[PDB]
Amino acid sequence: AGLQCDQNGQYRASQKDRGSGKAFCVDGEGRRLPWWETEAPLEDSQCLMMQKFEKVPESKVIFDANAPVAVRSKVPDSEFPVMQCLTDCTEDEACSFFTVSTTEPEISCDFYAWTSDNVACGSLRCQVKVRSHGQDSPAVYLKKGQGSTTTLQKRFEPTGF
Repeated sequence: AGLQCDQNGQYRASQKDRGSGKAFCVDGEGRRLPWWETEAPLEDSQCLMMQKFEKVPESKVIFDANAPVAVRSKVPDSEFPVMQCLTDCTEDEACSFFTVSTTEPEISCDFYAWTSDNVACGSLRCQVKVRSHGQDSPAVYLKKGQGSTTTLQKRFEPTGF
């Protein structure tokens, strides 16, 4: 079905989707990314950062208008409210809760570094409870972590081993 297969037997992490002009950018498997970007330069580097996210959390209960915006809130002063704020937290650590405030007069990118907890837990009977940061038009995104994290005056490095 196309899917723009590069060299080296390797799958490209960006596809100019010719079905309607979209830009879908999955990695080398078949696990979809539920969003849209049509008529925009979404190459590999603009999605290799976008691959480094958990997309939509559990949208069950949003509640607790407390524990405020931890560091900053930059407005999107360009023609892309997501791709401008894409680098703006990933060229930093601790940008865990992240959303574009899509209210009507102005727009701004939200930044929660970290909170106290996001869970109240073979201990399999256990799942995450992240969304407790407001009820409005913005929809939160998650950094997905996995490299060079920091939280509550305690740095962390991927030492491996």
